[PDB]
Amino acid sequence: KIRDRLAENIHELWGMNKIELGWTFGKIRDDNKRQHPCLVEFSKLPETEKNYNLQMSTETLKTLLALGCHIAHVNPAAEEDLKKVKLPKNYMMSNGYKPAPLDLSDVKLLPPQEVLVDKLAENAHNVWAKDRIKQGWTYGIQQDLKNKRNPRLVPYALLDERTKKSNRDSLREAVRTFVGYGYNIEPSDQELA
Repeated sequence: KIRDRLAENIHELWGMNKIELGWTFGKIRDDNKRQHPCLVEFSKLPETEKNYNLQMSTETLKTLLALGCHIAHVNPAAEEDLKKVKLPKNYMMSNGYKPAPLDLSDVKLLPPQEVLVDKLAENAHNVWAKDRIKQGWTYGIQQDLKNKRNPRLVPYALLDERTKKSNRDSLREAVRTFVGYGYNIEPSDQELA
């Protein structure tokens, strides 16, 4: 069920951000007027976008579970206290689609949960790097399409600040979304190998 929630919420994070970038809504995709046909509600989303969001949430949940974290819905009452951010009129599109992000400004994460966010960012970086290497990409300062050179193909301790920061903030928002629905994100107790 939370897999059916975060996949919506990330799409919500996909919505208003495209409003901040200046994209408009239209039936035909066009980058000149910045019209994207996927700026609709999750029920009206196509099967490809819905499956992509579900697979992203599934991979995030599997990455969290592979660390031994115990996910349980111990306190559902916080879901009763969970609300959504009421965006102003400039976030309204031509079809009336207003994205509804969760009100997670009062949701705080533990420093162990921040360590979990950092580990999730490291795992996402490793997955992306392995996918690029499997496509024939190598390390290179100058990026060109013919030679397949990627400057970000580096150990995570030496990456760019903003490149790590954006993914860290996205996964922190995902963990806040997980906490706000009443799911406990405590890790495994067995860590003394």
